[PDB]
Amino acid sequence: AWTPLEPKLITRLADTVRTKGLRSPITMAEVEALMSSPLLPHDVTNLMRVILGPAPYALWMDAWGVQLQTVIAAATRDPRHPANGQGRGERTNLNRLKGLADGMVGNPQGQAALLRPGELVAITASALQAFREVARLAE
Amino acid sequence: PWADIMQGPSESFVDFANRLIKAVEGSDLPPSARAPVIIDCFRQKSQPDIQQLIRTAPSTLTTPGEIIKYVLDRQKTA
Amino acid sequence: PWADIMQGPSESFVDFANRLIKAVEGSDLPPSARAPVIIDCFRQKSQPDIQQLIRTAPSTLTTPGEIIKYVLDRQKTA
Amino acid sequence: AWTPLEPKLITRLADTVRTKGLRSPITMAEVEALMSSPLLPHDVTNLMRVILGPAPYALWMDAWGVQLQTVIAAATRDPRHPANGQGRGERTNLNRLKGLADGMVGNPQGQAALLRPGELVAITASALQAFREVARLAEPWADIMQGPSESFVDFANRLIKAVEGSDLPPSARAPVIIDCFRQKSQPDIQQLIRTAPSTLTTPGEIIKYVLDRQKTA
Amino acid sequence: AWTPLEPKLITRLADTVRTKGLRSPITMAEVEALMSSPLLPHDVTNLMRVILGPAPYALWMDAWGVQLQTVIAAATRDPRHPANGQGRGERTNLNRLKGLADGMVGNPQGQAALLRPGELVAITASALQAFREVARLAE
Amino acid sequence: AWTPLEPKLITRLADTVRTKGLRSPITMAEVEALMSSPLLPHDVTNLMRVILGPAPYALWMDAWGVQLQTVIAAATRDPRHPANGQGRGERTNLNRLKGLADGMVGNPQGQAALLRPGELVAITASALQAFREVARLAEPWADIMQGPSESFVDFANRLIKAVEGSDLPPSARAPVIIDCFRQKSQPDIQQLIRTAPSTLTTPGEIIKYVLDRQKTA
Amino acid sequence: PWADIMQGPSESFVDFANRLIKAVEGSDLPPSARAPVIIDCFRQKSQPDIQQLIRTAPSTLTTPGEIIKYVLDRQKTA
Amino acid sequence: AWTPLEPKLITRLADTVRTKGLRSPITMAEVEALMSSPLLPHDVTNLMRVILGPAPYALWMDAWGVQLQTVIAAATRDPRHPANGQGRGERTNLNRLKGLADGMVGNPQGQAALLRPGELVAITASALQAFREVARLAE
Amino acid sequence: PWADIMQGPSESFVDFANRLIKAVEGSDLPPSARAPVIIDCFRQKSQPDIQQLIRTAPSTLTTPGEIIKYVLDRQKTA
Amino acid sequence: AWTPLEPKLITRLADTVRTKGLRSPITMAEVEALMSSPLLPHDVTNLMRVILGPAPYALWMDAWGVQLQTVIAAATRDPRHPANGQGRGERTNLNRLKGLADGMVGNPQGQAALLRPGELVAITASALQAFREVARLAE
Repeated sequence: AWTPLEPKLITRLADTVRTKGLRSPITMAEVEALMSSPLLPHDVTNLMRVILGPAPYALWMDAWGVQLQTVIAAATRDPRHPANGQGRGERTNLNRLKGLADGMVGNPQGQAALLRPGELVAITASALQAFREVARLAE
Repeated sequence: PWADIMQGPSESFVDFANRLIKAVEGSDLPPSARAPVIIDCFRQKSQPDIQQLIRTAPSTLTTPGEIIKYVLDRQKTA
Repeated sequence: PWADIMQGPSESFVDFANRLIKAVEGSDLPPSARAPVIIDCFRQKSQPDIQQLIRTAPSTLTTPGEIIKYVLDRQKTA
Repeated sequence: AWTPLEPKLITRLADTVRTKGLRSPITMAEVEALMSSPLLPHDVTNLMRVILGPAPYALWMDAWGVQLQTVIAAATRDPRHPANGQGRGERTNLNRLKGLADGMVGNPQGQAALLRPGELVAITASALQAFREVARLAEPWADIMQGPSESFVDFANRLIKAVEGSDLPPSARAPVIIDCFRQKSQPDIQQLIRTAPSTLTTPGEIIKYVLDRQKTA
Repeated sequence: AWTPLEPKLITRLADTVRTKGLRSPITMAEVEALMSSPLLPHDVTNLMRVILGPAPYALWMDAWGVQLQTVIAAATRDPRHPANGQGRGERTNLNRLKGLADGMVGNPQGQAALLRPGELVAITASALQAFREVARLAE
Repeated sequence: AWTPLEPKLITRLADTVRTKGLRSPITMAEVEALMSSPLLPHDVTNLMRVILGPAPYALWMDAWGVQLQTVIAAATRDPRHPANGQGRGERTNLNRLKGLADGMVGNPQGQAALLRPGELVAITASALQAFREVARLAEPWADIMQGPSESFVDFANRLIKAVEGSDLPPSARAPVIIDCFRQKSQPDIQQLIRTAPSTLTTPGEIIKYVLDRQKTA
Repeated sequence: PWADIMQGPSESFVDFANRLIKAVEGSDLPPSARAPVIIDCFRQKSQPDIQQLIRTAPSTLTTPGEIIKYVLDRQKTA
Repeated sequence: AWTPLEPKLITRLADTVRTKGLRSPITMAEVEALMSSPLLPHDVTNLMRVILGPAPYALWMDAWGVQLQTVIAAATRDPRHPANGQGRGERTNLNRLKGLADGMVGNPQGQAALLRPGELVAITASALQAFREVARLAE
Repeated sequence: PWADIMQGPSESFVDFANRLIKAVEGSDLPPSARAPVIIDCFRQKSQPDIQQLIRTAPSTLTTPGEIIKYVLDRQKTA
Repeated sequence: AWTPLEPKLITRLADTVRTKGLRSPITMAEVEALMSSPLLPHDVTNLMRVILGPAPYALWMDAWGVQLQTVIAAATRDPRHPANGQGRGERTNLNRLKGLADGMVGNPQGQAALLRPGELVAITASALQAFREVARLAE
């Protein structure tokens, strides 16, 4: 069952990003805090939509896609990925990682249903690395 | 109005990009016409130093995020 | 001292690169830290004409040899 | 059956050659137009007599003879020439090409009777090449500088004109035009081309770059 | 059989380009008029040699080459090009499009012999787009 | 068994590069001399480390890598490379060419053990081409004029030097040198070349003619 | 009159050749006597610079067209 | 196997040519000395590039070509040339003499592989005669 | 003495040729060595105008009579 | 039987050539006079040796050879030459015309023996034309 993040925590994090900036160690610590439980693509996408401005959000979408593509290359380079399965029918496509696959587009409940925990942690680590890249790039 | 947005002589590029993307996405354009308009406004606005910086791009930039990343990399620190 | 090396107003770029690479390789840095330091010293030293020449590089230069080749190609003949 | 070319077209072509000259691309296009159907030696000879002056006509007769001789050497080097035949009795002599053979001297009807279509097209191509040679001969790139007040498109036009209308091989024009853009074209544009973050490997690309980043004045 | 364009029409078009410029709608209409029948590379090349100055002609050669290269990329991306054939032996090289192939260099008759109608219309559309680019660039 | 190059020869070559430069024909001849026997990656790497400065050494490492990559592309394009073998297990990776493979890093003896003679000659030719590129890069023909007081042999020397040490293709140097003799080389020699009863089709012939008929002064 | 035609001090050579060939072909000479007369008039008229240029011809010129080509090649550009 | 000439001898010969000139009997003796073993086209070409200035080098290239052409005329006038063979497949073209043939351009090892000793001695004698001509011509 | 014969500054060429052929044929040379000597004396004597006239001969002159004919044809009338 | 020309007439003709020159109509008339009877190659050769200087004599030898070669070309182009015969064994070689054939070298008696009257008149006309050429060339 999907539970959304508190809008109070999200508002506090957005104001933190607004006053301290993207690169301060306190901001990265707060992001790591709100990045503790494995989030669904819907959660991370809406979170970055709210806390980041338009141009940093575009940059972050780009960087997140690139990092997820590196993850999928490593996944096709190793059939023992915690997102993959043993047979070929469990291979994870980027539509399933970005939340674009069938039964997931716009629906967080179905998303949480079909996604694997390894998928969730890989998406989360990818999003964190992308946030780091964009923060280092913006300023 | 998006078509009246210019990058000021003293304004940074991320502020200009934020303002432009805001005004373009919060307008009456169809959703499928925002990215090309944002790109072509980056190219024709964004005072001639950044205009020439985008023009002389050895790679082809086909997304506002890629243009923003390229300009932020190769911008004249000042 | 490598961190005190500047490209003189009248000095050519190959002499500056020779002096800098000499002082960086004949110093107390680890072997795995010489190339990034040489690159970042090319970018911040090497008086602002060459600084802007390296900044506006449509390609990403990730090696001192590549930076030297690029600068030697596009340098202002004078 | 032989049909003469219209004297109206010939008069228009003669006035074109008179005003534009021998080497203009419009003149060469007009000549190619009036050189569309395979002409008999009589037709081409009278055409060049009318459109060309006396001295260019002498030069053209010389060049046409030389080109026809090269054609006849290639013909004796290959018995499968569209002007030749399979047996030795169809070998084509220069008297038959220049219209000097028996039954052809001064008579265009007999000419059209005995001549082959391959003969006609070979004569026509030879005459066209001879016209090109004489035009290039009848009327210096390394002395061209961009004046202090001259714009860059005028300088580029003048330089490309003088380089393409010269004695260089076709495969040596682009590098020469580039290296002349770089060393001529007074030091402001020289430094503008030198500090090009991209590598420009074509005169068109150099022209586009310079027109973009030029100092508006 | 190859028939050349009238030098009278070409002279009128050249004077139109000389007085009105490259970008006027009347000039583009006149070019579209003289671009009605599919032209051989020889025809378009001589036409642009006559109507355009030296520097616009260089620019136009560049642009025409680029557009023809895009066409050849689309052709290798689809074996059903009206310039291509079904087998691999009918694949169209840029030497055949620019008129540089064997049996075509300098000879318009042989050109008209070996060229396809799809080849002709593709060359013509490419030349028109290149003219538009150069006209937008010159002024 | 690996034998090192003499440090005496290397010291002499280093001083040659120091005094004559990288591009002199004597320096290239000396490099060809010390590039006679097929060298191991260790040998060539240390040789270029000693004879070249830091920045030319960086440039040379870049160029050597690029040329070796072209070689490996040709090798994967032909399974009959003298460095390759017949089966897929003998395919040569760039780690084996640059000396980075297993059992070779820092050890010249093991290097000489595992390397093939075809590998050695390919590495050597690649290094020579890279040296040529860097030498041409480390150190304008269309701006050369014959001074009012300068002799003609000095002008010809300067012009041929600047034309051959430039970015032109090899097949475009002679026509450019001729056409620069004709348009530069102040109008007395210009008219002397123009009024040549014979056709001069080579820079040497033009130089001989001008030296014969020049105005002694 | 063909025998009164001289190349003026300022006249070019192609104009002189045109005028001379016109006056010789539009005259009372037989057809078989025009080429030798045109050649010998090129040699004796055509002011002494071109006279010496034709005289010192390493090849033998036996046609008005060949003489015109040779002179146009080796003429003093001025 | 190809062995290059010593750059020390070449430097000494270059300084000899620089001080004594091209025509002194000591210079011709030194050239005959360094012209003792049959040289490959690469060797003689680089030697003349180093010891001669630019204009004498152009003159020498011309003269060497002319002398090699005379040699090839004598070779087609006699099938028993030490450079030729008995059959027609061993006839020696100027591309093989000037080092321009296939497998020889820029590569001295392949040059030494395919060349005949008669070819080498003919090239060497031709180069010596060309040097004599240019020396007699320069001063 | 044949090897001391020079063409004077004011002397014509036929007189010089007569004098030279006389002195060469009335000397101690073998009969098979007179023609080459006469040719090589025409080339090196015969003051530099005629020297250059013989040098720039598009054809190869291999006989004293042919050289005399060529020089008489293309000589500078004065 | 061979009879030599009078040295008195030859001396008078030589002085005529010395005072009037080679091209005067009186000189050509005198030469035509002494060219009346068909002369043997010996006679014409000695006559031109005496009346002409060294350089005109060289020119005349050249021109005489060329004209005799034209005559021999016309002779091989027509087997009915008054110098030729009907069979192939009477074909006249240039050694027989110039007096170089066997039994003729230096001997005027044998010359007069073996030569034909057509041969004599052809040699004489050739020598006259050569004299005209050289006279037109000398001045």
